[PDB]
Amino acid sequence: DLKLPRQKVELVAPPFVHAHEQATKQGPKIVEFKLTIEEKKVVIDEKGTTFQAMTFNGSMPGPLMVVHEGDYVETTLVNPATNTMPHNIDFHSATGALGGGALTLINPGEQVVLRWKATKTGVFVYHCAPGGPMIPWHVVSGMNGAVMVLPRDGLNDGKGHALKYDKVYYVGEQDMYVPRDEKGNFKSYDSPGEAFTDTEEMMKKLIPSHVVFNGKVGALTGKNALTANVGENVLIVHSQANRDSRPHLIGGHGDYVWETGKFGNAPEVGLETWFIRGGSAGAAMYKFMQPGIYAYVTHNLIEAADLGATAHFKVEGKWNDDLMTQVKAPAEIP
Amino acid sequence: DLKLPRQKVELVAPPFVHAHEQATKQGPKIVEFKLTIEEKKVVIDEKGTTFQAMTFNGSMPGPLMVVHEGDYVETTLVNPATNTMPHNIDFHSATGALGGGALTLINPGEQVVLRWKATKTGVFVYHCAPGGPMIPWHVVSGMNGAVMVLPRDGLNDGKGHALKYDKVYYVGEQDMYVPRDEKGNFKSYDSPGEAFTDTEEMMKKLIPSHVVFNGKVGALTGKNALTANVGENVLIVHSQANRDSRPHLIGGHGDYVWETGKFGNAPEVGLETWFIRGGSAGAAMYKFMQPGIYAYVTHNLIEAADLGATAHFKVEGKWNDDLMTQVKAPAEIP
Amino acid sequence: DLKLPRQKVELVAPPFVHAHEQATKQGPKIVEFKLTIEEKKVVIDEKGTTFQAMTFNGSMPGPLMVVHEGDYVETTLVNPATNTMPHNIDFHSATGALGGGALTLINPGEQVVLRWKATKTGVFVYHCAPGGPMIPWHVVSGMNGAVMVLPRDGLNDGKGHALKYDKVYYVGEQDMYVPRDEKGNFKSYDSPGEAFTDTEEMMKKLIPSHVVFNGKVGALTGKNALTANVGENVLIVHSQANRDSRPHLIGGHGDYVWETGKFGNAPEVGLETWFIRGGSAGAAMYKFMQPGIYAYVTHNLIEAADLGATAHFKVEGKWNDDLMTQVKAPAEIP
Ligand SMILES: OC[C@H]1O[C@](O)(CO)[C@@H](O)[C@@H]1O
Ligand SMILES: OC[C@H]1O[C@](O)(CO)[C@@H](O)[C@@H]1O
Ligand SMILES: OC[C@H]1O[C@](O)(CO)[C@@H](O)[C@@H]1O
Ligand SMILES: [Cu+2]
Ligand SMILES: [Cu+2]
Ligand SMILES: [Cu+2]
Ligand SMILES: [Cu+2]
Ligand SMILES: [Cu+2]
Ligand SMILES: [Cu+2]
Repeated sequence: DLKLPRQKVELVAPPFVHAHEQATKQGPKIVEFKLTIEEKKVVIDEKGTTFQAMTFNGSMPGPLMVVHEGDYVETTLVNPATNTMPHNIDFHSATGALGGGALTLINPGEQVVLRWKATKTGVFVYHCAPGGPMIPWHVVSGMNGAVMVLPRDGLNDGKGHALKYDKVYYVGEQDMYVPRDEKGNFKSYDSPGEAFTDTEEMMKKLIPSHVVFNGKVGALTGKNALTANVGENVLIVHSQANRDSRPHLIGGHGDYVWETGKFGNAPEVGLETWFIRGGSAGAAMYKFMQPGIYAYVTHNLIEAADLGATAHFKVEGKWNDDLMTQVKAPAEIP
Repeated sequence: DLKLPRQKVELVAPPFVHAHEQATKQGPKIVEFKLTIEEKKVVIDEKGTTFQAMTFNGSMPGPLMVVHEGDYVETTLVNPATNTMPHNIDFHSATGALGGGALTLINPGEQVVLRWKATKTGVFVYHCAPGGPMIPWHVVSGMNGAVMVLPRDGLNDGKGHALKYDKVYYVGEQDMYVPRDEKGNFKSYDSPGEAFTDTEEMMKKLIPSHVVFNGKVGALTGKNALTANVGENVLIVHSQANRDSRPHLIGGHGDYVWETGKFGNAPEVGLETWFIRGGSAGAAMYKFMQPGIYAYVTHNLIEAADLGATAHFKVEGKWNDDLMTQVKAPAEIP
Repeated sequence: DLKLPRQKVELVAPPFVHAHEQATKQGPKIVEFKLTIEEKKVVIDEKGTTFQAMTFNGSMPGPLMVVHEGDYVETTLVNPATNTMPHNIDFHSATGALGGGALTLINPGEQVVLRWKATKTGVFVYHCAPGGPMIPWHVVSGMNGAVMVLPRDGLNDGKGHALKYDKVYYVGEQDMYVPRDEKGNFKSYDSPGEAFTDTEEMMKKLIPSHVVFNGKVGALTGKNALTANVGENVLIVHSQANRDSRPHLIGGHGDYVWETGKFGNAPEVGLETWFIRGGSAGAAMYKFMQPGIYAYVTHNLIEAADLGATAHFKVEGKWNDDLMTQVKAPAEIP
């Protein structure tokens, strides 16, 4: 019945974001996405700890989907027969049927096609939610991502002025619960099912073993640091499907921040640290002013430095001595 | 000295809310409430775990009190001789004397009458606070509720438009700390006093055993699911007197949300998940658009699914295929 | 190159704040501060528990620095040879070089001079951040404080009206991690280095042993209670460099609150409880209306009453029976 043009999107793995328009002259379309579920054992830290992950499209987080207000988002969710568990998808951006979860439960070997109208603007979590205790377990195993629903006129500052980003990154934060043996080493498991009992026991104690960005300690560092140049306005979408976070750009700010993540609200300005409620996505824009290394963290510094939740930006450009300068280098106290 | 009309309220148990006006032509009144404290052993989960509760009016949470700005709230607090402990009441809505706590300490067999002027609008916690370590213990044993102070012109959107709810529910969330024995089973105690040492030891470790709505796992499900019809605007007041929460309506949104809970501030719009600071009440309005089951959770999904913090709505009406549709039911992958 | 007038500040220990102007006719200056690092063993509770602290200027928190928008803040950071560790300073108010940390690493026996331009208004954390796992450890050992960057026109309500405070207090909240021995007593250590292994093991479990204001249980009580008179507008700056908090003034309100702490945003009004994200400072103003004792807490009441996080105000003036009155003192139930 719905006679609108169809547009396919080629999703890309986080922290990158598929190409899209901010402000657009397009009217509503049916925007087509495919997500293929993958259960897989992965390495989550530099010590070689393994983890029974379950993912949309092979990544933690799942990829960012980007549409505009009033689009219809038509997702083909695929659960190949090489997986062991049923799965589904719930979009916090969608209205009805538990966000879609009640319409998308698929066994291994099945696929389903869900469409929802993007009536709410902002960034939103999506996640698997099979039912009952499986809900938290699938989410904390990695089955969560986000979708961005942009206004057709692009983003604004709440005072009539356009905010336009030069690039966007998606940082998905994952709380992980890896049990330890008697002597204190992390355990490894042969299947998600085998990991479940120990993993649920730990989950209910509410303390993660690892808190990571992009699926792994150090994922967004080194060759895979985020990048910018002085003068570029960067949008950083941050999601956390299960547990609170407090993002902070070390050496920078949130120039414009939607911590509750919803573009019908004006951004806050000039923040040091913002707050992502567990079960949500938020977004912050910053115009880089100084070159060099930045760390992007959750500002529980124990989780940042010790449990995995640090990304880097490497920023090119000219140092601004007006903004900051080392007046006297380290020297012996007189 | 205060020569204003008096109005009695018949309180009703949560999640229901006593009848009241939103916008009103009444001027200030003395609104009379009675709260009778009850210490009692209750069952908190479907396994039969027991808990030494202490309550206002027999319920967790205590009942919602509703008045208007500039009313005087006159509460008769009763501590029958069948209780074992002193108790008092502190209203976060009130000014002075530790919210009233310093004027309301009553031993078993006593009652006291406190009046406070409702000079601040919003939803607010009330709770017992005897002194010292008894403060957290009485609160986490159940001795907390909330009061709503409405503007005389009713609620507004911050842009000049009335928001009127068709019904209101009060969801009180309770963090509970039930110790376990050596073999791992929850303990039972003969009195609140007998429970105290083990319970305080656990409390100080900051991890609840249970996180429940309306006093029990599953309280707001089944016959006691919350209800609505498509087209109804529902206000959901959420309180948490001791510990943060992140409410979320699965399949819906917060159309208008006061997460800090205070009507002198405009609501935020179109939220997925909001945040109730421990020690506060907040409120969210949603106009239902789709029929069916919704879950209302804290979106730490471990606490929602595994520790008790899930309510349901059952919503009647016509399915809207424009907003969401199952384009293709589950089928074998081609 | 920077040819502006220089002004020295004499810092004062928290919770007091060095003298400053709110609205000012001064233009930009170079405002000079000195911070001298002190590692020291201190007592943190009334039981005599000790703690290996590391501090700016000898205090937890470090002292509040106050400047105006567009000032240049020139800090001489001194690490005397009587300390054991390298240290640095990162200002969340500053732009570049990890907030200054990348320009200020100093060994014992060294000092360094950093200048940054105060381009963002609000209250902000500063803290040590040497690198890697040392970052959280130095912060949770006490090496954090805050800086306030005021608009040159002073504070406003977002509706065109000046807010002027009669006094300001700085409450620095510290999460502390003191390990216990087998029999359950807190451990004591001979040096910060000796404390590190046990302390890091505990840190990674994310549960503090103590949560204190001004460095110690009960620091802001008794002779050192905070004070006010009825009619005085008091600004309370609250910081937490590592972990969330939920401030609340028991018996009062936050009349005007910047919980994210940044003066480019309007305050919220009439709050019961607000939220300080770990890694940030926020601020609340209240005009006292009633005399007597108030408690200022984090409203996780377990942390407030049992882990250390309670301050008092003692307020002088006349009781207002219109706002609150004890209609009937405790009496036998009829
Ligand atoms: O940026 C979004 C905000 O901007 C406005 O459209 C103009 O102030 C508001 O109505 C909205 O909340
Ligand atoms: O809804 C409450 C809000 O609405 C207004 O009255 C009009 O914008 C504001 O002054 C207030 O903060
Ligand atoms: O108080 C700060 C706020 O006040 C205003 O200047 C006037 O409403 C806003 O532009 C700013 O966000
Ligand atoms: Cu799944
Ligand atoms: Cu969800
Ligand atoms: Cu009590
Ligand atoms: Cu309280
Ligand atoms: Cu240091
Ligand atoms: Cu920092």
